[PDB]
Amino acid sequence: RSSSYSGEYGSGGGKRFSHSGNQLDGPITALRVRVNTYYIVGLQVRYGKVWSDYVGGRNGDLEEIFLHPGESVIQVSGKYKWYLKKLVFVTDKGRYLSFGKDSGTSFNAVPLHPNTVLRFISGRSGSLIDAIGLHWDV
Ligand SMILES: C[C@@H](O[C@H]1O[C@H](CO)[C@@H](O)[C@H](O)[C@@H]1O)[C@H](N)C(=O)O
Ligand SMILES: [Cl-]
Ligand SMILES: [Cl-]
Repeated sequence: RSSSYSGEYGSGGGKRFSHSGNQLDGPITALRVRVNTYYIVGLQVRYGKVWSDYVGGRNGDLEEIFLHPGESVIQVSGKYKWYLKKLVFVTDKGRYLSFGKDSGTSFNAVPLHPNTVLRFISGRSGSLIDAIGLHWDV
């Protein structure tokens, strides 16, 4: 078994979402995070050349970061209360892609199995991001 799951980080509000089928389009190539004053509003992840369907609300500013070719996320940390507040994506190229506000319950996600990276994300959303889950695989 190479696959592993980190989470669920957050509360049980909003509605379930999963990017489980999105991993077929390719590896994670870019990240979109909408963030307001306190919370993380929305999430959107680019798998290969295809962007996922947007999950979350509209009340916030969009932040977009493209990843280098062959660069994959190897650690995910962040903070939350009832809703997700912070996200930091650590890549194998030694980059720390930080989004959101530095306040709340901390978490630090690492892959359980050898040589595995972040392949897709899941969680709960509504008008904000209620919870996030990290899925690791080869
Ligand atoms: C307060 C908020 O409610 C929506 O968004 C939250 C956070 O994403 C969810 O927990 C709720 O289930 C709901 O979808 C809106 N401002 C609202 O009043 O609808
Ligand atoms: Cl699960
Ligand atoms: Cl697209």
